[PDB]
Amino acid sequence: GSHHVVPNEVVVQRLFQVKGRRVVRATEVPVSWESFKNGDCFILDLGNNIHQWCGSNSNRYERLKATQVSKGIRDNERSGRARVHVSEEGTEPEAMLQVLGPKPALPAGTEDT
Ligand SMILES: [Ca+2]
Ligand SMILES: [Ca+2]
Ligand SMILES: [Cl-]
Ligand SMILES: [Cl-]
Repeated sequence: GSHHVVPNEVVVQRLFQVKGRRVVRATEVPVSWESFKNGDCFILDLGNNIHQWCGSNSNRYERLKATQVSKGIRDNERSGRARVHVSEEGTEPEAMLQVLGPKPALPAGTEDT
């Protein structure tokens, strides 16, 4: 047509919360800094790139599991064809700030149960 004014679709994005005391679960949550808590880990899946983030008060078990979830998306869902970027509070890649916007101060979240 003569005039193309409708925005194109952008790549699907997902965010997982990686949380637990010793039984650690990955739960899909809304893609927003409001999902983030400094007590847990988060996996921001941007398709060809996956951002693995752990908070300063995340526990060992969560950090281990975050590695498994990112690798698992890459390997089981992307056929190995994706880049994992590991970051932490305050070291987030620009690509993650582009998606989530400027980073606010983050709360601790709920104790793991
Ligand atoms: Ca936690
Ligand atoms: Ca705790
Ligand atoms: Cl056209
Ligand atoms: Cl990177």
